[PDB]
Amino acid sequence: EEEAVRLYIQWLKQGGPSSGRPPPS
Repeated sequence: EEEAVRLYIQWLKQGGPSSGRPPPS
């Protein structure tokens, strides 16, 4: 369900969008 996105929520939590960082690297 949340998988394949859950990893990427970690990206959201690390300030991805805000910094311009690539999704789960």
